[PDB]
Amino acid sequence: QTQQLHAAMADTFLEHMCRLDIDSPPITARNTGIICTIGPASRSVETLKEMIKSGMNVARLNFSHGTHEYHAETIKNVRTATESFASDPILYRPVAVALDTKGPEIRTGAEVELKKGATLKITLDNAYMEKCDENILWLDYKNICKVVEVGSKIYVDDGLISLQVKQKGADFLVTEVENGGSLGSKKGVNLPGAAVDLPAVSEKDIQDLKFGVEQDVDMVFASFIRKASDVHEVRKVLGEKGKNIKIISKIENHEGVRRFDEILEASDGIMVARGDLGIEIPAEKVFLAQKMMIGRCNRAGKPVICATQMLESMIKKPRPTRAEGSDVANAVLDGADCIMLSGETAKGDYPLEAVRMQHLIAREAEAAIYHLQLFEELRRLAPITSDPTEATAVGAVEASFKCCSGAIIVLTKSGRSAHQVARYRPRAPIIAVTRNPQTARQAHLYRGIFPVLCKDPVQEAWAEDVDLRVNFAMNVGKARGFFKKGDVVIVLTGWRPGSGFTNTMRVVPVP
Amino acid sequence: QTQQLHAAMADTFLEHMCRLDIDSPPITARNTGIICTIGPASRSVETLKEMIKSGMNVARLNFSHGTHEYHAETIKNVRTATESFASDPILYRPVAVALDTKGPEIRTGLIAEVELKKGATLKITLDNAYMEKCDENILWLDYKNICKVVEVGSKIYVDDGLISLQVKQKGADFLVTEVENGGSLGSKKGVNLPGAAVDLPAVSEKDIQDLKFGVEQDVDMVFASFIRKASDVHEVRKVLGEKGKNIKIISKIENHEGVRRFDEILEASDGIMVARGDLGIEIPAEKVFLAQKMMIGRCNRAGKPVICATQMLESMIKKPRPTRAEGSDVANAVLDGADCIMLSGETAKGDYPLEAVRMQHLIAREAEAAIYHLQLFEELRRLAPITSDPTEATAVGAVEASFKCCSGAIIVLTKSGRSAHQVARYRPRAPIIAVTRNPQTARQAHLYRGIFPVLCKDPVQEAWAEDVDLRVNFAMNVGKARGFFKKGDVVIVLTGWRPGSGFTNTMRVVPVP
Amino acid sequence: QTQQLHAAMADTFLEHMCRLDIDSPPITARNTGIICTIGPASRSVETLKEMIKSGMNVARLNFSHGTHEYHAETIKNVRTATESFASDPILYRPVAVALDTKGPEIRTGLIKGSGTAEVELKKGATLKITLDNAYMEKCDENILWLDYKNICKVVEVGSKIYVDDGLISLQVKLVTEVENGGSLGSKKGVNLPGAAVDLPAVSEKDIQDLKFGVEQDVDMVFASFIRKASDVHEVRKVLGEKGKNIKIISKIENHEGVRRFDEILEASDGIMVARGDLGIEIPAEKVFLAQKMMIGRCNRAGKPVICATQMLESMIKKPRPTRAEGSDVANAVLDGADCIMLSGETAKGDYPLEAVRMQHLIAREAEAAIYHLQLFEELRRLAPITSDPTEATAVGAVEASFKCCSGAIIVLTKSGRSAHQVARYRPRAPIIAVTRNPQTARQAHLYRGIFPVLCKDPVQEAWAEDVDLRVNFAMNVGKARGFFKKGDVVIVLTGWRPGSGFTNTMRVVPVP
Ligand SMILES: O=P(O)(O)OC[C@H]1O[C@](O)(COP(=O)(O)O)[C@@H](O)[C@@H]1O
Ligand SMILES: O=P(O)(O)OC[C@H]1O[C@](O)(COP(=O)(O)O)[C@@H](O)[C@@H]1O
Ligand SMILES: O=P(O)(O)OC[C@H]1O[C@](O)(COP(=O)(O)O)[C@@H](O)[C@@H]1O
Ligand SMILES: Cn1cc(C(=O)c2cccc(Cl)c2Cl)cc1C(N)=O
Ligand SMILES: Cn1cc(C(=O)c2cccc(Cl)c2Cl)cc1C(N)=O
Ligand SMILES: Cn1cc(C(=O)c2cccc(Cl)c2Cl)cc1C(N)=O
Repeated sequence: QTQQLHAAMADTFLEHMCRLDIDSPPITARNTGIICTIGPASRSVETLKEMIKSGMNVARLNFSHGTHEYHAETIKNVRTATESFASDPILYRPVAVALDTKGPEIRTGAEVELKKGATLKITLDNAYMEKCDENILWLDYKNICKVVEVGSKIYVDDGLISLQVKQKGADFLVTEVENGGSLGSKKGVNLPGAAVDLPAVSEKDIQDLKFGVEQDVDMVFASFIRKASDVHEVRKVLGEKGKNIKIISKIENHEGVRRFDEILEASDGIMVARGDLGIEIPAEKVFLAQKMMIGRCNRAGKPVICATQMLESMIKKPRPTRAEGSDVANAVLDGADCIMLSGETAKGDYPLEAVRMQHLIAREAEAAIYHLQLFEELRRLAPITSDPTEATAVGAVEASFKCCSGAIIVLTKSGRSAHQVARYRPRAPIIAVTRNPQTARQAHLYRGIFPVLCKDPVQEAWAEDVDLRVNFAMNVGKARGFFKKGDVVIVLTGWRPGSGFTNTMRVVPVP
Repeated sequence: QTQQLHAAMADTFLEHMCRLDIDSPPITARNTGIICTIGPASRSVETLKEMIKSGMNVARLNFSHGTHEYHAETIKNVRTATESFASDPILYRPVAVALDTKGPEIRTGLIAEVELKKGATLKITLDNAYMEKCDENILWLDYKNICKVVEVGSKIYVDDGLISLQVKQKGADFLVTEVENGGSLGSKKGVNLPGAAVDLPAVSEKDIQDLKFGVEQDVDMVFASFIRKASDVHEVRKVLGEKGKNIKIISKIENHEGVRRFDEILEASDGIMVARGDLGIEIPAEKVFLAQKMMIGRCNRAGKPVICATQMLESMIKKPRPTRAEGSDVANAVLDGADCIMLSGETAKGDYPLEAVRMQHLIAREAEAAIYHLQLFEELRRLAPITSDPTEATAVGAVEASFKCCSGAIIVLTKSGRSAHQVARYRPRAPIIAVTRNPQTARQAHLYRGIFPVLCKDPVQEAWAEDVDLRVNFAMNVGKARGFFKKGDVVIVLTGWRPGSGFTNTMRVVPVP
Repeated sequence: QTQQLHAAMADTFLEHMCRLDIDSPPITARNTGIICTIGPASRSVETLKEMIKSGMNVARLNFSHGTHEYHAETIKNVRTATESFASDPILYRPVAVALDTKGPEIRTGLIKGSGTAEVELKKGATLKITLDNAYMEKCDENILWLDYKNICKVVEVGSKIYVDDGLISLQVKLVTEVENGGSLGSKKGVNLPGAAVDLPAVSEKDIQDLKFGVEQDVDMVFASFIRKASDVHEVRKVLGEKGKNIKIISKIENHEGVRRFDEILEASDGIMVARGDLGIEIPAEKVFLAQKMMIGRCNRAGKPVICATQMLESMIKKPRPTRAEGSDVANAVLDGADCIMLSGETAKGDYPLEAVRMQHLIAREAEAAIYHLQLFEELRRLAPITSDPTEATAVGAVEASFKCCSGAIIVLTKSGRSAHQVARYRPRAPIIAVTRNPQTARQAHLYRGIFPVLCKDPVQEAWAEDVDLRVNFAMNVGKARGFFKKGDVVIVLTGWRPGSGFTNTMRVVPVP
């Protein structure tokens, strides 16, 4: 059989694992979104066209480096490459734009070798900003000594250098060098366990967010989110003009993990930013934090992105390591809506191969999901409500499993009716048909959603305009190989025009 | 607080049982069909009007005794009482007519009675000179293949298992038997042969005659007696012909053979009666429950109606309240998954027939709310096959949707019954309001748990979309008047894409106006 | 293909039901207790010997009828028939004695002077219930007397008054309307379901009867109409020091008792679902809710539950039961009732040995039909994770007994306790409880699974010899009763030192 359907019939989680078959081929549809960071290796129109063809859904722009001119030129080239496929709306793929903020930073003020088990004093004394050595160190954070206790740890430069504070004061701390390594200039400082009172948006962040509103970006990946106030501050900065732009909170430290629930409720989605998280928490604990956040986002129905070092060896090599193949599969198996590439697409030698590998692994892992347990648990956990769209969404997903459907076709203006289908995790691809260009770009955040942008003019009778939109989605799935003529599909629509009225589920053969 | 909703939220079967609460009131919907047997206690037009008000759905006619003229007058009385409520279509309840066959039987001859002594020796003859010479030593019976179908050491029961026998010696013409249980041996008494593959025909010559008579009398269904194998149901269907092609055949499972060959019988039938009366005569009386829960579960799994039957409320023949065993039996049958429950002597000949119908209605309604729907609905789709039928996928989608929004009802437009029947096998908590213009469809829909059939008598509109909207709004009126929901509750609506039967593919989540 | 093991291997509850097989025979062991009420039909030592053989575990004495002399002579005859098998301790079956109390009953007077005279009542007639005590022996068709003096002080006009197991229904318009007629007899139960009857918990008759129970060495008390936890505490304090080891089973018989169930159960030693009175006090259609609630909560708490009343009611006059009756017995066992009961079927009926036998047969077929895979998983999950070694041993023993499909679980016990802890996890395997305490042996019949054996062998001086003597005694019992043969595998529960509270040892042994 195909698409692990023998494993799909299994009575237990263990027997499901036992029946996983490498000779069982998957369907064409790949459900997990792929976020690629664009930099020097993948910035040209020519490379970006191939990036789309290899399977990029979201172009991430990291505002830790680079000016507004560099980033606008990148955004222009993304759109140039995307709109070159716009002549055929049947085969057109919407490509999202994401702004990743720099965030609040703690920085040090040429290599000095710290001895393993020596005395290093931190200072706030401003004349030692060019005078950093093995005895004296300066930081740009001014409230360091209040948020750090006696015996608290201080990490410098990606956690390569670890200090531990022996005596606390007001203008100073005196530490002990626990992990050594060479100390340098302008290097990142992390504080594990602490509740850092640095602002939610920096002064750079505010200008960069406003630039996001100008450049019509679809989502904000917001760095170092510690609490619900922080999301609300990003939201306030985005204003009324940026109010449909999704805020994806990056969970990057202990405080963010501990306050996950208030952050999730305030945000439009989550990034497991494992890079900084693995600097701030113990590296053996990052998987616990990953599975927790993915689980709870699956429970809430909000997007979750797994990020950082997923195919890290692909920067230099054309094949990944076996850890890396396993990381991508297990993130998709956990339930991550999106998977991310950073230096793999931004600076490395094989960006096209890394996108391809993420596409190949995800499709293979989506087939291996135990939907029998998963649909049972998601139903049980989600409450009894009186929203008609929610009842329609769960009925559609139920119907799709009963007929082993080719797709669930959903008409949507804002995204939501399709978002509500996606949260019950069907096997069948969700074709979200929309006239709204931002909705089509934002749908890549949600597992299972295959967004199509309908460019056909509005028909004169409303029921006919709905049928035309359903037909357009019939034509897409036939041309992308999702289904053929006479395959049974699920069709979701509503009773009147406008958002909020999806109430109608139809089971139809493809004409 | 209501309809056992706290118990419904429980994570285990045990905690579900622990949370069952006597101060948690059920909804006014009662889902289980009540089949009342009509006889001398309930026959008049006046009494039958009260029977429908008390909650009768199916009037059962037992063709074991009584002339065709007598039975047709019963049927006419049923229909007169039923049609007295037709002036209010919103309040009108459809009433089915059922024909229960006599079946083939083995009878004794003529003695006037004698005395069978316990531990003594008796002799069976097929010799027709001893036909009217039955005594305490010699017994005649009317089934000539009896020596072929029993072996040595096997049991023979006489007079509803009052007298037990055991054959010690057998011949080609005759049997020699020791008396196991003593008792009064009378004339023309029933004979059961436990464990025997009896070769009595599917349809007897009296049964042939009565089956064509039901076609003439327009009966909705047939309760066919003593069904042992697939070819037996085919014979019933053959005898009914194309004139009776829409009449439902419910097989009565009455012996060991019918129980053992259950899967082929079920596949050939429209539904199954657990005919416990004769079943406990033929099989040991402590094994009836095993056969009850087997047949109910398989019928549930197949999606075909199952009737629980015989002595459900027995003491109510003489008494106005049932016993505690009787209360429990009706409850646990509904909990097992029986689509219909039956009354025999309680409504045929007993002193309190209205109280018996009212008691089955009160017990079923309570037991329907105590169903653990969470485990049941989970198990029902897990055992359901993946097929490409649009209606089947719509049905399960509708039931899923109904649990998610705790809907007042699932409103189904149906021509032949079938779309509403497909909903019914997934066991929703919500009542299934089946709207039909077909009168028989409305009558036969009482066979399936959950279904509340309404017969629309408003004429066909010219625009079919308006005719669909009229029938949906009619079903809204019914549930409002019967207390199923009120304005602004959310219900599930099932329609199809074109007129005609077989096209139910549209599920809508709709506010009550 | 035996014991419904095809059914046992099902992955769902529905498929377990589908696989239930009439040609799959059960084991010889019957786990559910049978309590028989002894009256005129079962009184004689002759009938009582055949009761024990047909499967009686507990003799119930109903003190709503009869004098203390009648009951003492009944008790003596129970003990004569029980001790007539004491000569071989391998084949001796311990028989418990239960006292069922009268309680706060309301009863009618005598029809025309006698207990056995009956009048006929018709639907729509009128009869006047009076309170003056001259009419206490000349009750007829017109005038009735009842002993509760505060009858007018609680009820209203339009309230329903039920006489003789709810069969005669009246309605106060006291001048009443006969809602439901039938046969009216002498000294019949009266119910007032609307009323808040302020009759005392333990009446003066109850005190004399409870005193008598202490003097006659009864094993348990079935206490009538328990409303609240302080009713249980009142019976406990009436029994005192002298009756401290007598178990208190609280009969739940009205609406208040159901409502305050959790506080009753924590105070009691066990529960009776007293369905007869319960079905008049609450709507009869709600009895099964109340039955399954109580059986479920008692299974969850590990305390005994008895299903009682009209389980085989037609067998008072018939040698076979109705289809409802066979279903009720099965479903009560399937629900999880530790004991089943017969009342008038064994007390006064024409076929009393056939009722005991029919309960034995149905229960044994139903015990095979238990979906053990779901049940044990649910009982484990709802068990607290505790620091008690005895609880860990018992649950390991049950788990081990499922894995080897065990012939028995052999448990040495002083007080009953270690064997009770096995019983609450519901194994398929019979629990052979070996004890030297004879009261423990009688009281163990309250718990599903437990086959109690009384060791009459003297104490060996080395303690490990004495332990192995009791283990091999139990081994001989199941060999003699056909529970297992030689080479079959049993579970043995013992402890690390003598005295109660130290069971920590689970052994998986071949039968020698
Ligand atoms: O997901 P959203 O934003 O509610 O959009 C769903 C809406 O789309 C429709 O199917 C089509 O509406 P339009 O004709 O306005 O596009 C509505 O009937 C339904 O309410
Ligand atoms: O249950 P059945 O017999 O398939 O009938 C269901 C049919 O009822 C309808 O909803 C209405 O059909 P009619 O207008 O022919 O009565 C159809 O669209 C659907 O196919
Ligand atoms: O169930 P109880 O009363 O705790 O009895 C179990 C006790 O019985 C024994 O198995 C045997 O002890 P005795 O030798 O004192 O009878 C103990 O090891 C164990 O503590
Ligand atoms: C093969 N596989 C399948 C799964 C799931 O489908 C699954 C994933 C998340 C939640 C829930 Cl509830 C489920 Cl069931 C996991 C694995 C794995 N990690 O090995
Ligand atoms: C309270 N109760 C609830 C049920 C069921 O819902 C049920 C019935 C049949 C199959 C399946 Cl799978 C289920 Cl879950 C049974 C009882 C009972 N017999 O006591
Ligand atoms: C056949 N049957 C099996 C059972 C049980 O085993 C069972 C009983 C009580 C609790 C739990 Cl949790 C379970 Cl699983 C019930 C029936 C029935 N009532 O029909």
